[PDB]
Amino acid sequence: YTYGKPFAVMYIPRLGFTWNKPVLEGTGTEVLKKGLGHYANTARLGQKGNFAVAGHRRTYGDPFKDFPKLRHGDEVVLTDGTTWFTYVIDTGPYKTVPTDVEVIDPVPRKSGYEREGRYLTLVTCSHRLIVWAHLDSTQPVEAGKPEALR
Repeated sequence: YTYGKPFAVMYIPRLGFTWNKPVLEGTGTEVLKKGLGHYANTARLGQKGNFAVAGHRRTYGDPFKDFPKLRHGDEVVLTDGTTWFTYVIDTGPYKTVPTDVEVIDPVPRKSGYEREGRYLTLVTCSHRLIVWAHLDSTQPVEAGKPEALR
């Protein structure tokens, strides 16, 4: 993925039917003004590992303003232009310290996962809030939107 450029769009039905945010490569301060940022050392969308994404709560469009509303079972849906990826939240929102970098590792100790999978993590940018999800389904964009976004 090209640094600082959008590569996907995220949808989270819990945060509103019209909530829709670009996901850009990187988590530098300039990237996060434009949208959500993918931690560039973490897995690509859909891949084994942990696809981790940061976003602001109170500045720059406030994409994660209502993060505390997220629940177990809520869907996080992304498109890369070819495939729709539906992730389902298993754990969180969890409050933690900014020093806790472990939360974006491939199998995070605090996620509850005890094995390799295809995970996603959302992070808010002086505590952080975290949710962890796993990949539930995929379908082609050529076939239409997934259930969750109708």
